[PDB]
Amino acid sequence: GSHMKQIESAKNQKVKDWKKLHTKKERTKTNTFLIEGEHLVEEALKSPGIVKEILVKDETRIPSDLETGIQCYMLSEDAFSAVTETETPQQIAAVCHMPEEKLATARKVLLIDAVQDPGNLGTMIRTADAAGLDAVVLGDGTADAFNGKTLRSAQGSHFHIPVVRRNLPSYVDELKAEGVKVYGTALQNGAPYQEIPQSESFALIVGNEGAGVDAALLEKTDLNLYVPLYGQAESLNVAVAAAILVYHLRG
Amino acid sequence: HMKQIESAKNQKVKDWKKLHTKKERTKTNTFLIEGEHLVEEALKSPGIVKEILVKDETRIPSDLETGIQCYMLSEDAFSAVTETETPQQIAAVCHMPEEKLATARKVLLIDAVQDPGNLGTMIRTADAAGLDAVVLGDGTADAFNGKTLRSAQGSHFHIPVVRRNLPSYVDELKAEGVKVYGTALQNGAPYQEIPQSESFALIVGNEGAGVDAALLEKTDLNLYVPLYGQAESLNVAVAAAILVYHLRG
Repeated sequence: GSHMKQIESAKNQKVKDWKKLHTKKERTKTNTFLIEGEHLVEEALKSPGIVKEILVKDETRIPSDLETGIQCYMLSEDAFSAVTETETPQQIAAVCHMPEEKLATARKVLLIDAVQDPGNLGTMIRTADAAGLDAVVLGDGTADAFNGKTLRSAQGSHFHIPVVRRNLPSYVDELKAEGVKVYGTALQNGAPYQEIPQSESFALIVGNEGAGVDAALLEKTDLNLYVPLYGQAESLNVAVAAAILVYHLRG
Repeated sequence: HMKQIESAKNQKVKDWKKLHTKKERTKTNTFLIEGEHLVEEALKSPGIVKEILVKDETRIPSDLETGIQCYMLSEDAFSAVTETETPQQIAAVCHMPEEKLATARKVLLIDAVQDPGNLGTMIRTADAAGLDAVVLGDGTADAFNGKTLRSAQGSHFHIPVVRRNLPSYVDELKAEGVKVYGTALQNGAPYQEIPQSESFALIVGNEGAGVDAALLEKTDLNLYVPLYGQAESLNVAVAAAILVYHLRG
């Protein structure tokens, strides 16, 4: 049989184009992004229509039973490195389409106010995915969701739920206009989460570890809730706290 | 009185360095923590800190417990001792926690979790929820490694973190009237379905295998966090946190 397509050189226009996925401009242009790692790729392959191209240095790494519309390329080490740009050695990468957005219709959403840690951000995305939320909305100041650490941390949830960027204050206004109840994560003027009833439509705002949700944003909330601290711990990890709240509201 | 240590080859420096491995910790029944936050917390629990290590005399706390021995080290010696690449101005050697458990009515049982980050998160969560203790089953990763200690943010000095054989320990808990919950789908309902009880013991397992099957047979009831969306799974610590707070009330 004929061999798979090969790309020997880092100067190849496909390679340069792939390398560009590290820029915000090319991701915005294409609504695609680059992923690395066997499990991420596997997760992507589970989601219909997500994977566009697959890159490997070795044919043994090619996943079994691939859909026919997927183009696979075998790359040289130089070419593979050029694309991935990762110290930690990788054997497979892929280019993926972002999931269908549907923001206007979203009625169960997680709003993230300026979370900087990739680990926390990834955990939040994964949790939103697990709880079956409509979308994850990132406020100004929040870290890029498509950075390698976040992608890795999210373990494939990027393939399932839309993760978009909006101005939180404006988005809240829009949500309120549509009748979605808005909850803020805060102690001040907040109630312990267990006292709160479940809601069919909701938007939960979560914030960073130090400052927390912005004060001007908290004023726009219908209600505020929190996870009570019973022991000596100063605080709960924000993603962990977010998970408890999201799942509670969801019931 | 305070002592100064100049050489990296000094026996104490070698022994402090040895604290980063589990065998030394087990042998000496002590462990090493780095950074102001961890030391501050450790200091708040009376009798825990044995030695204080600093490079600057002014970093030594103003009112330390009398039994604490202070050491001012050189930059080279300090660097030798510490595992964090990031710059630190203080380190401490602490006594390992007492294994005996005075009270065990609300506890978290961890079955073979290996990730230090997860373990740390679980410890921190247990502290926040006000549980009596965190019990580590045979096979679980060491709670006193640097990663877990950092991850827990000082929680180790707020809650007893001990080791027990889960199967035998569960029997003991049942004998005492403590209800035992298993985190699992089989015969389990969504956690929302489960009512609170005065006392509880939640068993959480690792991601690959979950709670051991033999262990699951012992439980009174099983519960889980449903996966409504397409995510493969929830992070074990995150799931544990949801269940712990649920049972806590």
